[PDB]
Formats: sequence, C-alpha cells, structure tokens
Amino acid sequence: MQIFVKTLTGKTITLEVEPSDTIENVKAKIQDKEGIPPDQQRLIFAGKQLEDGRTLSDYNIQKESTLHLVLRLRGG
Amino acid sequence: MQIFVKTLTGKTITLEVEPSDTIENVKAKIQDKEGIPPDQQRLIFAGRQLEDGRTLSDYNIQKESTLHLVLRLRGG
Amino acid sequence: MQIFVKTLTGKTITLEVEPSDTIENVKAKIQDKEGIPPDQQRLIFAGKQLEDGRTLSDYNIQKESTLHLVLRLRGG
Amino acid sequence: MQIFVKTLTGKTITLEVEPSDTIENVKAKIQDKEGIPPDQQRLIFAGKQLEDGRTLSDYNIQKESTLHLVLRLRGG
Repeated sequence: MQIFVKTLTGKTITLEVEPSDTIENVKAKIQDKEGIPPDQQRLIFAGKQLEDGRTLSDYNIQKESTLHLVLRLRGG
Repeated sequence: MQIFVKTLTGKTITLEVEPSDTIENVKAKIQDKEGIPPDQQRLIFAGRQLEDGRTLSDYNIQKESTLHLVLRLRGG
Repeated sequence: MQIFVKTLTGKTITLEVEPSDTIENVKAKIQDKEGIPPDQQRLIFAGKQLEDGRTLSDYNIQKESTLHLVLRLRGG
Repeated sequence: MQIFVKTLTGKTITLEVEPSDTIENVKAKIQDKEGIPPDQQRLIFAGKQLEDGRTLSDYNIQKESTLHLVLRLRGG
C-alpha cells in the first residue's frame, strides 16, 4: 500500500509499505528514499510520536494515511 | 511576549514567554495551561525538534512565532 | 542552466539557475523544492562554504556544477 | 580507535581518538595534523554538523567512522 509522509515545511514523500512493517522498517525506507538517518527521524500519527517496535497496523495506519516527519539532532 | 503553540491535532494555545526562556521553561508553561508533563512533550520549530537546555532566542523564536507540539508517549 | 546540489547522505537535487543568481537565491530554490528553510542551509563548492550575497559566477559555478548541502540547525 | 576525517576536496587524514574526546578535542587534533585552525573547521557526521562540547560516544561515532570536514572562511 501507499502512505504519505509530510514534513511541517512543505515536503511530501510517498512510501510503499505493508501493514506488518515496523516504524523501524518505515524509517529505513525513508533513509533509502531521502537519505535521512533513522536516528534523526521522528514519525507522527494522530498527534503523537510513533515508537520503533510497533507496526503500522498497531497504530491503525492504513492505505493513503498521512504521517508527519520531524528531525531530531542531539546524538542522532 | 506572546508565542503560539499548535498541536498536530490542530489546537492552538497562546503562551506568555521571554526570549531567554529555555525549552524546559516553555514545556512547564504548557503543563500549567494544558496539564501535559514536559517528558511527554516534543516542541518543534522550522521542522526540527527543540532541545530542553536551549532558549527561544537560540532558535530565533520571536513575538507571535508558532511552535508545534506533539506527544511522545510510551505504549500509545 | 542546470546545477546539482548533493547532500552528504546521498540525495541529489537538480536546480534551474542563472550565473547571476545569488547563494540566497539558490537557498530559496532549495526551500521551494525540498522545504528546507534557507537559515538551516549551508552550500559548499570547491570544499568551502559559500556566502549569501555572492553569485554563482563569483565562485565560477557553471552548467552542471555540483554543490554540496549540509544542515546547520540553529540551536540543538 | 582510528577515524577518518575527509574534506569535500577528498583530502583524507586518519586520527587516533577516544570515545570520550570532544568535537573540540578532535578539531585540535586536526589542527595538529593538518594545520587547519579550529574556527575554520565544521565537522559533519551522518549529514549533520557536530557540536564542539559533545563527545564521539555522544554521537555513536565508532571505530573506522568517517567525519566530513568543511572549511568556513569569509572572502572566498
């Protein structure tokens, strides 16, 4: 399925994903497409930050859902 | 001065702040108004997550700037 | 003319530019294409950081030159 | 441990470093080896600029990592 990943700064990324993909898996897909290190990525759905170990289906993320992406620096 | 904090669920709150207020200080003001503990808050400006020890002026946050707020929960 | 702008993370951006375009102008084109705020962008040519008010022709940047882009996030 | 420091001109040095060494400490080592003043050095890992006060271990910089080095000076 397709999902959309939107920055707060105007950029939309389209990803090919499965319901069973972890957030870790999704961040790796973003790195593949955009070059953004997974340690620097924070993914957002339903106004909350998503955790690495959970699946898309765990958050009820479906076909044509929009996630948001923000950057974290620190030690990432 | 006033700043705006907008959730990713589309709710806007107004805060009374100083340029030299830390991100920690701002999070405390959000807790005062909204009841959200600072550990569960992530503040965002210009598509980047803000660090606790840095000031509003460190990020060039000025009168009537908009920050974004996302929740960072464990287990949801 | 076309120039290439490469991140250190393996992303390439193609831009339509003029010799007389400033570094500032290039940054605004990057913001248009990528959503990256100009304040966060550092542009690199011949292994050095470029200055805002200089032109492409001032650095002898021509058709199909490669610039590098790194982020400097204000604050954290 | 061994690290690489690579300029965007492909000028590559190796350094002997400890996980506990600060970015500032690394810059001093680069000055010692390569004659580059610390003020003119911007060190990059995973496409992000590193902060002077933070350690190699803080960024999870390990055995055989490459840091990128960009020169910053006004007037060229």
